[PDB]
Amino acid sequence: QISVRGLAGVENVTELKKNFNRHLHFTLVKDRNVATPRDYYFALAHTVRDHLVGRWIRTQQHYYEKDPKRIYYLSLEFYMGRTLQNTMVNLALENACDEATYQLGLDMEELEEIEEDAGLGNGGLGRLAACFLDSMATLGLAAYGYGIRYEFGIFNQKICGGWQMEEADDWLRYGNPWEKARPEFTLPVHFYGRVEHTSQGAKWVDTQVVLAMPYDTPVPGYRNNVVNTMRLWSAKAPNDFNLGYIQAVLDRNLAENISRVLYPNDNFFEGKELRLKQEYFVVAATLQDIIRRFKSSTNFDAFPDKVAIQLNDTHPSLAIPELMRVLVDLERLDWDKAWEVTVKTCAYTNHTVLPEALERWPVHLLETLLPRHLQIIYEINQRFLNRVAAAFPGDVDRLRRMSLVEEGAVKRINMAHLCIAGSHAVNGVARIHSEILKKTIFKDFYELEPHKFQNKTNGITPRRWLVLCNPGLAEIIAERIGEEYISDLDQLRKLLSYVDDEAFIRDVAKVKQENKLKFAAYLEREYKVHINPNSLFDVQVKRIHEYKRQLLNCLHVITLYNRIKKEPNKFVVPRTVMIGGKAAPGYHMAKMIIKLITAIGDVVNHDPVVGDRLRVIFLENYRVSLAEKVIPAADLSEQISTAGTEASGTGNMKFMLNGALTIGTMDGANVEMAEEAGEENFFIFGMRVEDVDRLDQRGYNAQEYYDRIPELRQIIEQLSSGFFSPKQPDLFKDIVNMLMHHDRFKVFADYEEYVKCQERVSALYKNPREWTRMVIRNIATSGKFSSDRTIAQYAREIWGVEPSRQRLPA
Amino acid sequence: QISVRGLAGVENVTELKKNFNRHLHFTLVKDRNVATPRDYYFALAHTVRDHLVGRWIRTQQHYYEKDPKRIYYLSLEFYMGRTLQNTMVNLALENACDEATYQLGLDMEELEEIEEDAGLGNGGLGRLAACFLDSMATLGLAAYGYGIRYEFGIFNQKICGGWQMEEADDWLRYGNPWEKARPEFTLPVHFYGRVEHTSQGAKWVDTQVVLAMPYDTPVPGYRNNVVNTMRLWSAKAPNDFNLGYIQAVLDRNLAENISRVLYPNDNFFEGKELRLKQEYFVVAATLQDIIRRFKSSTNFDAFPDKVAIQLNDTHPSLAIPELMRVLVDLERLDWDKAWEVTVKTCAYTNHTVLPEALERWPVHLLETLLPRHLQIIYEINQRFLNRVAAAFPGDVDRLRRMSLVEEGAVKRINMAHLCIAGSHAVNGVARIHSEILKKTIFKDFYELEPHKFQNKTNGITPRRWLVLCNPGLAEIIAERIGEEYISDLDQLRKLLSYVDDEAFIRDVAKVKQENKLKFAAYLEREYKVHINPNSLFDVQVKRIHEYKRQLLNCLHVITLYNRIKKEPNKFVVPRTVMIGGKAAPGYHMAKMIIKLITAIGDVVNHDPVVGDRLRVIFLENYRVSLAEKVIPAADLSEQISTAGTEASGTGNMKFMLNGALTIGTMDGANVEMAEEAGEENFFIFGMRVEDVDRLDQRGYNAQEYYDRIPELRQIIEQLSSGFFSPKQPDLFKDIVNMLMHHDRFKVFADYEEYVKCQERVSALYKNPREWTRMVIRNIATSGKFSSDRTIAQYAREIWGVEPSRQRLPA
Ligand SMILES: O=C(O)c1ccc2cc(-c3n[nH]c([C@@H]4O[C@H](CO)[C@@H](O)[C@H](O)[C@H]4O)n3)ccc2c1
Ligand SMILES: O=C(O)c1ccc2cc(-c3n[nH]c([C@@H]4O[C@H](CO)[C@@H](O)[C@H](O)[C@H]4O)n3)ccc2c1
Ligand SMILES: *Cc1c(COP(=O)(O)O)cnc(C)c1O
Ligand SMILES: *Cc1c(COP(=O)(O)O)cnc(C)c1O
Repeated sequence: QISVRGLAGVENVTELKKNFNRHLHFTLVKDRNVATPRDYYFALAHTVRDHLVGRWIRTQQHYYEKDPKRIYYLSLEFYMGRTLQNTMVNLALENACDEATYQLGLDMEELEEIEEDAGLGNGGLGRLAACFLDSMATLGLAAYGYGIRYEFGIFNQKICGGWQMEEADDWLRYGNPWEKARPEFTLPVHFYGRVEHTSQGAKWVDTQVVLAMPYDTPVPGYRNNVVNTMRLWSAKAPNDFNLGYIQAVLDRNLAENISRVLYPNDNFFEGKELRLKQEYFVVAATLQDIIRRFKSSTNFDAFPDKVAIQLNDTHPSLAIPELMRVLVDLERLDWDKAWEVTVKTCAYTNHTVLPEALERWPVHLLETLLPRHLQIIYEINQRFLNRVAAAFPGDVDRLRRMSLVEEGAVKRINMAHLCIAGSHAVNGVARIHSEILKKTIFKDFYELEPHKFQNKTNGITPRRWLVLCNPGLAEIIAERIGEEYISDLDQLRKLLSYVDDEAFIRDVAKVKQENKLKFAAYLEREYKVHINPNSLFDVQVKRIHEYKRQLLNCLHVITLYNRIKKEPNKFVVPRTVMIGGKAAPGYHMAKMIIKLITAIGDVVNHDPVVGDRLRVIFLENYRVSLAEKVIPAADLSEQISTAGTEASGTGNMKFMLNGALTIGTMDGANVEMAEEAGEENFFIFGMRVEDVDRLDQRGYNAQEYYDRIPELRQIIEQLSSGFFSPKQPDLFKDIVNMLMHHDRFKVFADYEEYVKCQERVSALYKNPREWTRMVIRNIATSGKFSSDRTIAQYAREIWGVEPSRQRLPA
Repeated sequence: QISVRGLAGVENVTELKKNFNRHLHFTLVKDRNVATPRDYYFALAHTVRDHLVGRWIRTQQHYYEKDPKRIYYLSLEFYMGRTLQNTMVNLALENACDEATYQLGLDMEELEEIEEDAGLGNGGLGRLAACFLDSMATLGLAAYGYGIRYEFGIFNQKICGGWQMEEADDWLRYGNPWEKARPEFTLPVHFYGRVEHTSQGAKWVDTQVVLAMPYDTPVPGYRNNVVNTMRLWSAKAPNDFNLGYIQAVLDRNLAENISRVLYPNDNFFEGKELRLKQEYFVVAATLQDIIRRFKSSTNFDAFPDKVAIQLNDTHPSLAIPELMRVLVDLERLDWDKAWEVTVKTCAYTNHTVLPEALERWPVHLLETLLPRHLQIIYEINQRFLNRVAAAFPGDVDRLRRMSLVEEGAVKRINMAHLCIAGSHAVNGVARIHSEILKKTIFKDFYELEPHKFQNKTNGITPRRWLVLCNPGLAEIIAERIGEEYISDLDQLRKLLSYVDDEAFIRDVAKVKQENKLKFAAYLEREYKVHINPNSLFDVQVKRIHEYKRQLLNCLHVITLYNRIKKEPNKFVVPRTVMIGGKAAPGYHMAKMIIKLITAIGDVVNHDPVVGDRLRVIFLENYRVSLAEKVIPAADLSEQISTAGTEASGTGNMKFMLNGALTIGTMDGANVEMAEEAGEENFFIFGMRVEDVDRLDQRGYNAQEYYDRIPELRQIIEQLSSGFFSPKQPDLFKDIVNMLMHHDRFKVFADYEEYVKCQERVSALYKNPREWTRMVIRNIATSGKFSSDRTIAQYAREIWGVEPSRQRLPA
């Protein structure tokens, strides 16, 4: 049908049909009389999987023969979403599979909707890992993602009476056709025990053993026949575990709970023992696998020439002392040599500066669970502080600030300090964030070792986030500038030559309108809600957190409602305001924010005077597959975190690539997006980082804003008095009290500029031609935000390897 | 190579090779450079599985179209063993697969040894269910086996310092290629709650729900292209289960524990709540599936014309009140009509008379777990006793003896009484056992309803238990009388015409000698033990239980040792005495018996005066795959239970078919085996049932035997004084005390006759020609003990269906 989806040749279509029928019969054990739609989905998935396996085997053989430096990306989260369509895109099979299934009397889009998201992450951090795997394969790097195969991923969100309810995400219930269990590479992981000191050195003895069983998932690159591996570990009890008899077998569940469930926190450190076990489990299994692969080509001097380990925040920070443990205790390297190898092998990426997100583990927990690792950490600390003291003699407060060990009621280990000490490179994830690291939280470390500190601005894969989710846009671009941009996104700059082309302007606007109609129809069918598709689609989708300021958006929505009620017969640009995202189950204020959004919706959506001029919709169960539907349909992207809090953001980039304009603060990657597009093509408002600092020095007093802004005062009175909760008048008192007295994120301070800026958005939307010209200027300058650019920078500047766009043979 | 293994045609061999390579590449994702032997096993299993699926689909379609009466065999145990070789035998693929694998450079026998036993039973009861499934498919019955998919089957037995240690049987660790998950037929099962009485009738409300997910395994018939289904249920928590958040997800394990592990008891009722949950789980899921299939062809009058439910002991006895519950509470049938349907649908097979094996559930457990079922049981009881009182007016003691409710400190439900009341047929499993049922434990029931009571003597499948495990014997038989006997075992009678044929005598003896050499070599390789293969192989393999009298065998072994020590330079027929079997983990005396056997071995096997004249070997981890190796190698089969205790036995039959002579009591099916072969061709000894009864009336006094038999007294003194446990002199005091004062199974009473009978065995073994002639007379008359004969009798006399040997089209 459309060119970017590839060729549907007669021989390919015939072969796919015959393999589809083969899998239906032999793999699924069904015929066409009893087959369900889910059976047809599986028959297609197995058919497509067959095209991966030859390439997967050949890729891994190629790495064995050439022995390149291997890159190991360690993460507690990989937010993969669905695999079927992405695999077809990367193998150039989409049109052929569409035709094959069409000839069999089936609709491939319907079959795609049956697949479960692999929801093994919380949001941006986990999704970044997934984009990165795609880019590493597309750039021909010998890369492996290592994580945990959680039985239950991020919870499914239901809304009941306007409140979030959680249910378990039993994503493996029907099977996962993409993974391959590799029980033969099962490895032991040790916990508890104690340390014995012999004449041979230290020995970690009397431990409890849990087995780590790997499951491998293929990661195809874009049309280059490279298929890399994501290896995820699952916890298994040994067969003699606890071995009355029946209880001993039932108690195997205690060991196997390590891989049972993803902790559903975003930017919040809980400090639970089970989480620490997960972190060690992934590190310990991964490092043994790394060392095994290294030996199967004594001389650990070459280890950093053959191995790079990238730590995705501090969650796998135990890799540093575990590598030391293996090299010193088991391989018998001297301490100094082991440390040289460790530092040259490891690099650390920081993804947040929020104090509540930083991992600080109590010493008593580490002492019980990982006694040898605690000894190694103390020795690392003593040697590190010896260097600090030599560089800054007499600066005793610096020694306490830089220590890996924090004093207090409970002593804790600061895992970020450990990562900096044991890594040859430390990076932030957007220019402003990397600068904040050097100026504030890691200032002392930057002064000791300035050469370590780098920036690597985040990116997104244009395969999933343009070609897959928005084929109509991909196609109209390809008609003008060809297909090369899909693996070289900088080529989108060529679209600046079409900003005054009437045909291109029309086509850009038509694709958006089609995506809006398709999304409006999705909302009616799956959720029985009716929206005006000629309205401006104003979208804020991301996890619910005070720093992301969904509350500021709520204040604007109420403002627009109150303005309509005051002058009902005045024209206003119609909007559909859509907010979605999950709250962590223990985060009370986040749950109250969800309830506020649905309560505003209950009033606004049923007021006959408003009509279809304003609708407020809470999008339930926001996840990767829903992002693929709503992002292409958006007109306005809300990126409104308090300056200095969103380390980068990546949703911002997805919206830019898909033809939405951005309203946002000068935070994270928003700064660089505005720089690339031109500030005149971005709706920038609010305090800069420097203005937030100036308010903090004087002291933030929310009452001042309340006193001076009548429109704001009206909203707070409506919230307090029960206007949005008539049956429960005090329902929102916690929200009002927080805004008025304890607001760390200064919602009222940006209210006036935000509302004024929103008025400018409305003004531009009334001139469709000029709106669309501005959109073109955004799409055309989005090239920098390809994760292919990001990964090429990590490769050259951190890992010491050269990317390649060359194809392996088919 | 050998004819009974089928044809190896060039086209078949070529096709198997190409599919093997296809599965290695696409299914397993390996090439020949990295493939392990386990990978080759899986590639072969998938290749053979492909030949089943066309037949499986066609068989189930055929039943849908013809709508025959369906037979549902309900069991808590299916002791299947390995599937690969059995599948090849039943599809006539064995020689073709041997050739195909040979051409690929692989040894198929080595690959067969990689497969795990499906150990989902304890012993005879579970294995009988497996033989029965094979016979039902071979006889073309529309039959389904329904059970539980235990995650952990019967434990793996290790012997450490002569003691049994248990380890978990993690049989699913590498995957099971034979099963197919059917998550689409998942059904809810209810527990706890309470009963509400409305004007519409009773309602069971406020229940906890567990989901039952079915896994289907194909059951191929012998060369008839019929493939039936074994459906096993696995427990799953619903997604809203317990829905802080993390603990709620972890606590899903409480529901899922229902299918976690097989209770490892043989003939011993423990009475644990988890076991009751297992029993209801299997019944409730199965009955819904049955009713669904019945409706998918209001009128339950035809239900018993389309459905038969066979209850394998009382373990699924809750099927009776569950069927009543569904018909009365949900379908709104009147009680009397529902009862008529239930009785005509259900039939009960009893497999034991031991008092400690009979299920008697406390009322307080049923009241909490299954409150509606308890109400229905009480109503069944009241109506049943009303009939008893009308038939035997004034007989108040009969009313108390026959009640389903037993009075006492704790009130209990007698599940056997429930099964008799609610079934149209009740059978025992050997003639003597069925007679015991009518004369003793069910005498009252027999007097009320004599027409209900039947016999169905047990059998074994000649596919697994001759063709598969002893191809050399199958072949030499086929050379004389053709292949038809494999599905018509009565044809073995034709071998009586060869009892004086010198060539046949030679061949029978040669096959035994080959099997003995092969087994002697297996023992050296896997267990580092050396045996004389010219010795008489004296074998007792079965679960360890006081009633089976492994202790009587021990007394004979010590007797032979003491006789050698007394006259070292006298000739004695050399023996290798092999004893194997598992003890239930909580059964202390059974564990002590294992320790005694290994302790006797420690003395006997290292005495230089004995030499290779006597060896005592404990065969570790006895299970179906070990039975297939040792049974063909045996000369003497030990079947020495106290008369009246072994309901049938089936190991006895396996040994008879494979060319061993039997030493045994007139117990269970031993009576019928002796009748078929002629008493002159059997080594019968000991008390008959009537003699045991006479001793019980006078009172058993073990001291009398001790006082009168010097050889017995010497053994007891050796045990007591520490001769077999020099480091721990009192180790065996519990055994001595039991034998002398509390022996329910009268070991000393059969000692003299047993030893004398063993002397006659030795005498015959010295004349190989006459030994072999007697063997031929046993093999030739073993036809009655085919499970095909057993199943044909159930079909005609209980289920009301006609067996068929006709082939479905290929
Ligand atoms: O469960 C926990 O203990 C825990 C603790 C901290 C956590 C921090 C994060 C986390 N830190 N930074 C992040 C996000 O990472 C993205 C990719 O670079 C950034 O675009 C985004 O601005 C940032 O908020 N997520 C996620 C889960 C966590 C879970
Ligand atoms: O775990 C329990 O509660 C429990 C209770 C009773 C049990 C009884 C048996 C059981 N009863 N009879 C049997 C065996 O069934 C075979 C097939 O008909 C007979 O050949 C054999 O003589 C008999 O002992 N096993 C098995 C497991 C049990 C488990
Ligand atoms: C991209 C993405 C995120 C991150 O969005 P931000 O606006 O950068 O927080 C979160 N969740 C999902 C499902 C995503 O696809
Ligand atoms: C046949 C068999 C049994 C039953 O043997 P009996 O001697 O009848 O108790 C027990 N276990 C296994 C593994 C079997 O094959």
